[PDB]
Amino acid sequence: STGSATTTPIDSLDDAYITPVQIGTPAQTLNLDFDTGSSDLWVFSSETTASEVDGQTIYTPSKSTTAKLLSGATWSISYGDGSSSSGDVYTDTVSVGGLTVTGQAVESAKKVSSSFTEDSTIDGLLGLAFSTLNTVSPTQQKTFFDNAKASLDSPVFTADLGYHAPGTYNFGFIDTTAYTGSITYTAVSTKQGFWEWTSTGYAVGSGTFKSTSIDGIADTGTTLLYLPATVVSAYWAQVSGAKSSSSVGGYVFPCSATLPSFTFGVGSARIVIPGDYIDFGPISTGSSSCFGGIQSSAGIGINIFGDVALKAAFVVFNGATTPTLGFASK
Repeated sequence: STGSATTTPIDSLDDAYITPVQIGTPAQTLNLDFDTGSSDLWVFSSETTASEVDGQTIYTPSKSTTAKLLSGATWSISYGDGSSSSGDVYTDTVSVGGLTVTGQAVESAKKVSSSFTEDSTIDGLLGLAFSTLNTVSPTQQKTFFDNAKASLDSPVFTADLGYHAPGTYNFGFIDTTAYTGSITYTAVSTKQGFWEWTSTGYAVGSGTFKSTSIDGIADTGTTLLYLPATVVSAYWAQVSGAKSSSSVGGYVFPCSATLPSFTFGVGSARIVIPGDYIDFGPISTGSSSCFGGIQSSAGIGINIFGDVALKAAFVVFNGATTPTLGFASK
């Protein structure tokens, strides 16, 4: 089997992407944030504290004839950005772009933190990291991809995120029309439960490539590119007027400035992030100070190849017995 779904930016800045997901019988369609950095499929629901729901579409398990309470199960998650949610668990039928999993754990939120309430466009998350990170207790549950894997034509999914435009998540096949050149595959460590890999280096604009190992995660659920402070400093030093603002919480730059591209290495291959992808607009409405899309990972404890990086590539998440990641230009 295969599936194919369009993913759409939630706003004009590509702060996140939402993909429609059918849950239950009859189908209830929710727009979920596909997150290769986590491993829980959780949704706003009829069980979510009323004051914490503000425009989201909810899953109502009592209206699904295929929903079954996962008795005794609870879940609770905290994300790198400080947000969190928790609740109980049902199993139900979940379909993405034509691909159907029966008995998928659907984690129903009883509580969500303010950032989730305040974002009316995201109805939940669909985790695509390794199932070892799943927070359901007492019995850890599998991701949608893990459940689908054996049925797929090939045990892979691909992320093809758009710049200021829709893109595509595919399951079970590689669309050879969706990228240029070849796909370069690189080793993955699953030891922390992430799609963790090692970039071979970077270049800033037309500068020479610096060969240096950068360990990080391919994370569709993180907006920006977070890299070591040395790398980030070298980038922003090429932007006139850029500075790191402690009050804002990262590098900002005058919108009148031209942003250089940023190149990262995948083996001997190179992915070029165009300068425009690194512009995240005014820090506040009407401000001439713009927020940068490449920021320091210092104090995150890991480097994160978030959407800024991934949207410059066609990315293969290969769930073969020994997982790997593939990157192509597009």
